[PDB]
Amino acid sequence: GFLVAAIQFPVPIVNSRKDIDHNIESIIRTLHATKAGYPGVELIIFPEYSTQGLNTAKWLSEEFLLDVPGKETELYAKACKEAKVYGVFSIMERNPDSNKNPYNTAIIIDPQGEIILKYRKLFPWNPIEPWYPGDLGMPVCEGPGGSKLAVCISHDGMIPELAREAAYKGCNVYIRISGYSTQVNDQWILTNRSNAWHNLMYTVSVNLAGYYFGEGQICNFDGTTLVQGHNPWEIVTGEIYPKMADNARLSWGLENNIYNLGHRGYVAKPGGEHDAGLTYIKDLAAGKYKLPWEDHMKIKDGSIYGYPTTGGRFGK
Amino acid sequence: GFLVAAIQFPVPIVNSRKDIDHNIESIIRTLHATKAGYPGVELIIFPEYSTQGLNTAKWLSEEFLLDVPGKETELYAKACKEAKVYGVFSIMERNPDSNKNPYNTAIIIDPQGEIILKYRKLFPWNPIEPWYPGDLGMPVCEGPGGSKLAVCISHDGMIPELAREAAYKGCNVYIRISGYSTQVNDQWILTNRSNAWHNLMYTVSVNLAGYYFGEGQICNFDGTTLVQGHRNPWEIVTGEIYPKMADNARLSWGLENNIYNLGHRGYVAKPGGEHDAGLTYIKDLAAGKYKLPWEDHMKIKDGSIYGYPTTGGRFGK
Amino acid sequence: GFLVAAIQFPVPIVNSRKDIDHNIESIIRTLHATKAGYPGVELIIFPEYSTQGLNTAKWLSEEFLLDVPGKETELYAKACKEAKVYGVFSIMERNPDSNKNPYNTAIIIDPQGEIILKYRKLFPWNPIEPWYPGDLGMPVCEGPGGSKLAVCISHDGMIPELAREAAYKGCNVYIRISGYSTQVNDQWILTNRSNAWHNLMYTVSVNLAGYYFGEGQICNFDGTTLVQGHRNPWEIVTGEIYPKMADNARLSWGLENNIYNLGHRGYVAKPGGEHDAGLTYIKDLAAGKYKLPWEDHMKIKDGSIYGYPTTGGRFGK
Amino acid sequence: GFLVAAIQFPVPIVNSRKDIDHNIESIIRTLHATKAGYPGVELIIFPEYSTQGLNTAKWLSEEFLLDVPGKETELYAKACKEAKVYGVFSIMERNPDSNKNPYNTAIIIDPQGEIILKYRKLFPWNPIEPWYPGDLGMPVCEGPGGSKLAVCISHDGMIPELAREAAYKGCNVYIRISGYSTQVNDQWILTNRSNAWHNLMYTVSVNLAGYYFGEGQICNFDGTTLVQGHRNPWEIVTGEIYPKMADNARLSWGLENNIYNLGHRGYVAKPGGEHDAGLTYIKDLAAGKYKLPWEDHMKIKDGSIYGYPTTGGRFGK
Amino acid sequence: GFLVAAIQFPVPIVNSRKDIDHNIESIIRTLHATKAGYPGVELIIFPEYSTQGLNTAKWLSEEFLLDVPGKETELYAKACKEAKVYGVFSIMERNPDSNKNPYNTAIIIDPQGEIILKYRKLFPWNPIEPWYPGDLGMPVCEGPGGSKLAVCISHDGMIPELAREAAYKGCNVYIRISGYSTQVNDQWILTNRSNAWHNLMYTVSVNLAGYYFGEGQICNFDGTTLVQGHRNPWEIVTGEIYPKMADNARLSWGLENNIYNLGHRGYVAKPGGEHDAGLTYIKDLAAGKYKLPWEDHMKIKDGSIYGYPTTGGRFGK
Amino acid sequence: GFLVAAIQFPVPIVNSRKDIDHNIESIIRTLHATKAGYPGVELIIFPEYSTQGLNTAKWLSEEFLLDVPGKETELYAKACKEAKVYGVFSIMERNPDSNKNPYNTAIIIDPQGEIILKYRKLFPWNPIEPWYPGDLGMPVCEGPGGSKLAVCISHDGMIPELAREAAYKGCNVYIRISGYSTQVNDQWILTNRSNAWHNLMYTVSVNLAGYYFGEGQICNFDGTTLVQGHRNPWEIVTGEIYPKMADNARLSWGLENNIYNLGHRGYVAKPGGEHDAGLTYIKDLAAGKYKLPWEDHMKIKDGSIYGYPTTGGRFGK
Repeated sequence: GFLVAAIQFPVPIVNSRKDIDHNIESIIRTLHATKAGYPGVELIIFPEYSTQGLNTAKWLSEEFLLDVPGKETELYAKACKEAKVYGVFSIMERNPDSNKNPYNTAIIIDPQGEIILKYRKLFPWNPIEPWYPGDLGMPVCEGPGGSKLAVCISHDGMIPELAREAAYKGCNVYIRISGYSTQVNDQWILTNRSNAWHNLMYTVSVNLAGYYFGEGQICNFDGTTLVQGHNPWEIVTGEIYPKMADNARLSWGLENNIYNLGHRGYVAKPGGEHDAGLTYIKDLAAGKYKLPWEDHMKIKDGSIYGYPTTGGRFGK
Repeated sequence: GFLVAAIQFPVPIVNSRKDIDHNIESIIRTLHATKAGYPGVELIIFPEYSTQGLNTAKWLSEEFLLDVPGKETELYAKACKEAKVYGVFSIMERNPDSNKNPYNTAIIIDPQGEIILKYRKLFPWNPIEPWYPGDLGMPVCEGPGGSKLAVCISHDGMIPELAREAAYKGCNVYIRISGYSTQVNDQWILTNRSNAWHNLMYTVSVNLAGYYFGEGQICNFDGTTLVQGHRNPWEIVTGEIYPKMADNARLSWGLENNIYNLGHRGYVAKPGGEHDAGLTYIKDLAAGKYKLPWEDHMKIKDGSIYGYPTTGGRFGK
Repeated sequence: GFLVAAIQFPVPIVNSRKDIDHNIESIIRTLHATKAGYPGVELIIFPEYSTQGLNTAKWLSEEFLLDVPGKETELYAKACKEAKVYGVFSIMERNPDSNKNPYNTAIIIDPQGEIILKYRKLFPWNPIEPWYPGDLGMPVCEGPGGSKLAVCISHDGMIPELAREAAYKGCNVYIRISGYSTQVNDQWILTNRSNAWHNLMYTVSVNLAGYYFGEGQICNFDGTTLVQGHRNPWEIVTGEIYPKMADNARLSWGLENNIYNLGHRGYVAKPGGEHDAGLTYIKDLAAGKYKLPWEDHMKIKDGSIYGYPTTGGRFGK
Repeated sequence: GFLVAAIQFPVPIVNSRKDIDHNIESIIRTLHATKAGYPGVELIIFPEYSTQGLNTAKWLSEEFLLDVPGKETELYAKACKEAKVYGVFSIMERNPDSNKNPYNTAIIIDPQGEIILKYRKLFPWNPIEPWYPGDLGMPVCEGPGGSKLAVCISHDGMIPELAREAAYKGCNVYIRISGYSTQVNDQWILTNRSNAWHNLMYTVSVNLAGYYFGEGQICNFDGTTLVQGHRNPWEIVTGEIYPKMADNARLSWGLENNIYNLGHRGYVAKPGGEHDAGLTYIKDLAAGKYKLPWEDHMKIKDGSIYGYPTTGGRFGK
Repeated sequence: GFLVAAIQFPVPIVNSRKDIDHNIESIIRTLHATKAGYPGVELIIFPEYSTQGLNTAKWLSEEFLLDVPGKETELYAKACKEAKVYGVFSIMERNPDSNKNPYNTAIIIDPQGEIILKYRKLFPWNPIEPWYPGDLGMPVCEGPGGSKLAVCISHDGMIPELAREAAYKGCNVYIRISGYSTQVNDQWILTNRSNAWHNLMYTVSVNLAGYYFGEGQICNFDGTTLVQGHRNPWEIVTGEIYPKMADNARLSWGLENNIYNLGHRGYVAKPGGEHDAGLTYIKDLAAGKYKLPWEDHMKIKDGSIYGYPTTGGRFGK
Repeated sequence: GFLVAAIQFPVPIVNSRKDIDHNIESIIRTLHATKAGYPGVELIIFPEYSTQGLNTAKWLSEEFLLDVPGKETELYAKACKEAKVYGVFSIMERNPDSNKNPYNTAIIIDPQGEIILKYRKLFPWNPIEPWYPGDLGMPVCEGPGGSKLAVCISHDGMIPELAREAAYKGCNVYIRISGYSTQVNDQWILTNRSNAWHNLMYTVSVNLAGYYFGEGQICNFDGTTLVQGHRNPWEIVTGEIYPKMADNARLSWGLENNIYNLGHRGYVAKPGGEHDAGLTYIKDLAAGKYKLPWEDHMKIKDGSIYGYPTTGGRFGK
C-alpha cells in the first residue's frame, strides 16, 4: 500500500499576515523534513487552522483570508512537487461572493504540484464558527497506493451521514483534518473508529496540538485503531492498504453494512428492499429536516460568541 | 429517571414447540425474579432469539413461528402486568402474507400488559438470515421516567442512519436486543457508543450469552459506556437512566449538538442554516436508487452460501 | 512470602439443611483439591455466603443458621488440619442473644484446625441484609509467610476507616470475602486497590461467582492490581504475597507513608507532628454522635423496601 | 449544574520576587482567557505552587512568602470580579506566629471578589515539605450551581479521612490542587476516584504540569473518571458538574450509601443503627493518641534527608 | 488469506478410556458444527489435553495413552476429510520406546484426511508434567491460503528461541495449543504477542476453558492482538489470516526486520553483516553445555513436589 | 533494593561540537538535580544519542565523534563521583581502527567515577544507522542494591536472544537506552515486558523525548509494567527495584522458570533434562551460518535508501 504521515502541528498565535506567512513556511519546512526522515511516505497531512490559526478577533478580516487557488496554495503545491508527495492543507478561503462569510477549506495536492481535491467544511462548529456552510459537496480524488481520498474538517467527522457520502462516492481512505477536539476528546476517537467501521474504509485523522491541544489517529477499515498519538510535533505514521478496504466491500457478506443499507433483507427478497423506510432521509432529501423539539431549543444562532444573527457578511 | 435491567439470557437448542414454550416460561420466571431482586426496576430487556432460538434448519417452519399478538405474547403481557414492569421481547413472527417469509419482531409491553410498541427488523443479518425486511419503520413509544423508547435488532445497530431515525422521532433511550452478532464483538461495543453519541441519547443493549456468546451494555448520551457485562449467561446488566438529561443536552447544547447541525448547517453565517445537506446518497436512498459504484463486482448478494434459494418467495417451510 | 488461593465459588440455590451440608462438602472438597493442585499454597479463601447461600426468604430461619464454633466449623477445621493450610470461611451465625438477629460471620482457621480469627460483619449491607451489626471489632491474627491477617465482609470493604483499623492493629494482608455485591462491580475493584494503597498492605479479595457474579483480586501494598479474575465460577485467583515488603514500606518510606502522616501531620515544621487531626467527624464518631447534615431528608433508613419490619428485635425466624 | 475548568499550569523557575509577580499576572491572564474561551465557566482552578513555585532553597525566605489577604490576593480578587468567576488559588502564606513556619494555603474567591474559603494544608508532604500543619480545619463554602466546595492540597488527597471530613460538613464538589503528581501518578488517579466514591461527591483535581509533571481529573460521585488530562502544560480539563445529583444520591440511595452506613451500622436489625463504629483508631485519633505498632522502628520521622533541622520552630530565613 | 477457528474446548474429568472416547466424539462433533456455522473456515484448532484431560493420577498409565497414528487419529482424520478442513489435535502419545515416558503430541491433519505435521512437546511444563522431551524438532507444514503452519504446546510458547526456530524454518502462522495457561494468563497474552512480533508471523493460540480458563488469541505479524476470547467454555475465536502479508513484511521491511538482523549485525557498516551474534549462550546451547550461574542453589530441578520419582526411566505405568 | 531514575532527555538539534558540549553539561546538571530531587536514587539513566544527537549528515564526522575513555567521559565520571550515583551514558565512539565506522556505545559509571561497564551496539538499527557492529559482546557488571547490570541500545531490545544472553551472565536488571521509540511505540512497550518475563529479570528502559518522540518504562521480573512515562521531554521515570526478588524467583520457581527450562527440557521424565534444545537455528548461528529461507528475495540489505555506500569501510568522514 502506502505510508501516511499525520502531523500534530502546533499553530501559534496569529496576529497579522506576517504570522500567517511564518506558518506557511513552517508547514513547508515540516513537509520537506518528514519526507527526508521517511523516504517512503506518500501522504502528509496537516490539521485544520494550521495556516492561519484561531484568532477569533481577526480570522474574519481580509488580512487573515486567502484565495484557493492563490499564491500561498501554490507555495504548498511547489513544496509537494519538490518533495514528490501528496499533501493535505487547510486554508480559510475568501468567499468570491462578498455578501457571504468566508469558507473553511481543505485541499489535496499530488506529487506533481496539482490540486486534485478541494472541499469546503459543510458543517461548521457552531455557535463558535462564523464560516459559511460549504457548497462543493463531499468530493473524492485518486491518491497513492490505489487509494480513493476524501477529506472532512473536524466537526464534519461527527456527522456519520458525511462519512457515508465519501464512501458512497468511492472513498476508502477518509482524511479528517482538525483544529480543536478539545473537551471533545473521547468523541474524536470514537467517531474516527465508527466512520471507518460503518463504511469499511480507513480513517486518518489529526488534530492541531498548538502548545498542547491535539491528538492523531489511524483506524483500520474495521474500526480498529492502528496508531494513536498522545504533544506538538508528534508525527503519526502508518501503513495503509486501500485494496484491503476494497476487498472487504466486495467479498464480505455478514458485516457488509454499507451494502445492506440500500439492499435490506436480500435473502428473503432478491435485490433487497430499496426503500430504507426512514422518514428523516426523505425529509432531508426534500430539505425539511425538523426535529420535534426544535421550538424549545436555546442555541439556534451564534449570539453567545459575539456574532450578529442577521446574516450576510460580518467581521470583514 | 428509572432503573433498567438487561438479561444476557441463555437460549438453548430448540428442537420443537415444547422447547419454545419452555423458553417462554423461562423468560417469564426470569422477569418476576429480576423484579423481586431489583424492586426499583421499571424496564426489563431480553435479547433477540430468546423465545425461539436459532435452529437454522427449522426456524422458517410453521412450528417454530408465532403470531404477534397471540397466546405467547399474552403470557408475556400477563407477566409484565403482574410484575409491574416494562418488558422487551423477541418473537419470530408468522408473516400474514403467506407468499412472504416470516419477520424478526421485537415488542415492548407496558406495566398494564399492552403492546405499546411493535417493530420488525428492518435490516436482517444477511446472508445468514432469511427473515423478510421489516415494514413497520422505526416506531417510538413512551416508557418510564419520561423516556421515549425505540428498539432495534442486532444487525440494525450497525446502521447509523437507523439510530438517527429513532432519535428523529423522539427516542432518548435506544434499545438493542441482539441474537448472536458474535465475532463482531468489538464493533458491537463501538456502534452502541456511536449510536448514543451521534444522536444525544442513551443506548441499552444486550446479546444472548447462551452457550457463551453474549455481551451487555448501557451507554450515556455522550457515548460513554456506563455499564458493561462480560460473556456469561444470566448476567444482569442494570443501571440508572436519566432521559431528561439526554433531552436537556438536545435543547441546551450548542457546540456538540450534532443531530441539529445535520439539517441546519452553518447557522451562524447563514440564518437558520443550510437545509440541504449536499449529500448524493441521501437523495438516492429517498428515491430508492441507492447504488454503490462497486456493486457489479460483489461476491455475496444472496444467501446461497447457507443453503437458501435465490429465487425469493416463501421458503424453508 | 506465601502463596494464596481465592476461589470464585458457586453457591447453588439453598432450599433446606440438606443443601447447606452439600455446600459444606463442596467447600471441603475444593480446599483439598486446591492444595493438591497448588502444593505450596498456604491460604485458601472462600467467599461470603458460600456455606448457606442467599435464600432471602429462609436465611433468618433456624434451619439456615449455624453456631460458631459448631459441628460445621469443626469440619472445615478438620479439613484445614488434614490439608495443612489456612482456611477462610463464611457462616451466618445464630445469635446467642435470641432477642437479636443473627450475625454475618467470617473465620480464619490455621493448619492445626483451630479458629484463630472470628469476625462479625460490622457494616451489614443495608437495607437488603437483616444481619445484626457485629460486636467483635476488627481483629487481626498471625498467618503464614510473616503475614498479619484480617478479614472484612463485602460491604465492609467500602468503608476506608475499617481498612485503616485493620492496618492500625498490625494487618499487612487484608482479606475481603464477598457475597453478592453485584452492580457495584467497578467500585469493588476500586476499593480493593484504595484499601491497599491507603494503608500500605496487600488486599486479597474474592466474590461469589455462582451463576456468574464475582471477580477475585490481589492488590500490591501500593494499590496496584497484581491478579484479576473474570466473572466465571470456579475461577481460582492465585498469587505470591510478600508481607515483609509491606512491613518494609511502612518502616522505610517517607513521602507516601500516609498511615503515619495521619497521626503526625507536618512533622518537619512541628517535630512529632500535630497529633490532633483537626477533623470533626472523627471526634463525633468516637463519641457516637456522627450525624450528617442531610439525615432528616433521607428516604431509606430501614429495610421495609425489601419487606423487613422496622420495630427491631428478632424477626424472620 | 455548572461548568468547571482546571488548568495544568506551568510554574517556571522562581528565583526572586520578580518571578512571583510574573506568575501572578500569568495566572490572571489565564483566568481571563479561559473565561473568554469557555463563556459559561463558573469555576476556574489553579494548582498548588502556581504563584510561588518550588524553589526549595528559597521558599522559606521572607521574599518568597505572602499574606492572606495581601496585595497579591487582591489582584486575584479583582480578576475574579472582572471575569465573574469563582477562582481557586495557591499561596505560601507567612505565619502570623513568627516562631512558626509558613502555611501552604489555598483560597477560593467568588465572582464578587471576596475570599469565601481559606484552607491551610493539614498534611504537608513530609519529609520534603517544611510547611506548618494547618489550623483552620477542613472548611466548606457556597459555590456555583448549588455546590458545596472544599479544597485539599496534593498530599491531603491521600488521606481518606480528610475526604470524609469535607463531605461530613456538606461538601459535594471536592477540589484538589496539587504540586506533585509525578511517580505518585497512579495513586493520584486512584485516590481522586476513591475520595469521590466513598463520600458520594464529585472530585475536581489538577496537578502542576510545569515543564512536564502534570495531571488533570474530574470524577463523578460514583468514583468514575469523567475527564482525564495528559502530562502537558496548559491543558485545560473541563466538564459539567451537577452537585444536585450528588445530593440526590446521598438522599435517595440505600445500598450504596456508605457515608451514612459509617455512623449507623446495621440499621435493619437494630433501628437507627449502631452509632459506635467499634474502631480503636477513631477513638485514639480523636484523643490525640494515634500510634502505629511499628512507629519506633520507622526510618523517616523528620526532614533531615532533605537538609531540614529537627528542632522545629521558624527556619529557612 | 483464510479463516481460522480456535475452540476454547471444555475438557471434563477423565477417569477411563470410555471418557477419552467421549472426548474424541465431542471434538469431532464440534469440528463438524464449527464448519457448518462457519462455512468459510479452513483451519479448526483444539487445545492441549482436549482428547485425554489432565487426570494426573492416571495420565501416565497405558489406558490413558494413544498411538500416533492410531484408530483415534484416523477418526479425527475421517472428520477432517468429511468436513474439508485442516484440524489441529492434542494426543498424549505412548512412547514406542517403552523404557521412556509418553510424549505430549500435536498433529495437523489436512482436508484430505492425512497427517501432514507431527510434533512432540519439546519443553514439558516441569515439575508438574512427566512427559518425555520431544525428539521431532519443530516441524513446519503447508496450510490453507499459502500459510506455513507450525505447532507448539502451551509452555513451549514461553520459550522465544522456539518461536524463532519455527520461523527460521518458514512458519508464518504459529499455532499454540494449551492445557493450562492459568495464573500464567498475563504472560500467555504477552508471549503470544511477542512470538508474533519477534518473528514477523501470525500467532493463533487457544487454551482449554474446561471449568473456566481458555483465552483464544489471534495476533498480527507486528504483534498486535486482533481477536481476544474471554474465559468461557465453548467460545469460538475466529478471524481472517493473511499469511502473504507476513511474508511480504519479511521481504520488504528494513527498519524493524529483526529476524534478519540477528544473523546480519550492522550490514550498513559491514556489508552482509557480522554473522557471529557474539552470544555465549548460543554457543553453549548448540553444544549442549547451557548452564546458568545459579543452578547449584536452585530448589526445583526434579518432579518430587508433584510426587514423581527422580531417577527417570518409565514410570506412572 | 534501590531507587532508579530514567530521564526522558530531550535531544537538541546538534550542529557543532559546542552543541555536544552543551548536551554534556545539560546531562551533568540533570544528574546533580535528580540526586538533589531524589536523595535515595542510586541509578540515573540517560538515553541513546543524548550526548551527540541524530544529525545524520554530520554524525559520522570526526567533530561529532568521541573516545571512550576521553575528557568527555571523565566529566560524566566527575559528576557521578560527586553525586555518588551510578550513571548510564551514550557516546558515539570513534573506532580505534581508522578503516572502520564508529561504534554506538553505552557506559555505566559507578559512584567512584570508574567505568565499570562498556558496551558497543551489537545490533545497529539498519538500514538507517551506519554504526559498526559491536565487538564487546553483552557485558554484565555489579550495580547498586545487589543488582547485576547490563545495558542494551534501542534496537538491541527487539532481539530476545540478546536479553537471554545478559541474564545468562547474571543480569537481574536489564537497561535499554534508546533514540527513537517512535512508530515503534507499541513494540517498544511489548519487548521491554517480554525481555523481563522471558529471563526473570527487571527491565529499565528509556527513550529520548526530544521534540516529542519517547517514553520510559520499568518492568517487574514477571513482565509486568510497574511505571510508565508519557511522550514529554524531561519526564523522570522512577521506581524501587528489588534485584534480590528476581534472584529468588530464579532460585525458587519451578513451573514458570523458563530460563532454566531452555537447557533442561523435560527434566521430570529425563533427570537433568535433554541438554540439546533440538533447534537448527541455534546450531547454525553458533557456527556463523544463520540463513533464512527467503533471504535471496529480500529488498533492503544495505543503507543506500538513506544514502550510505554499499561496499563498507569508513564513510561519512
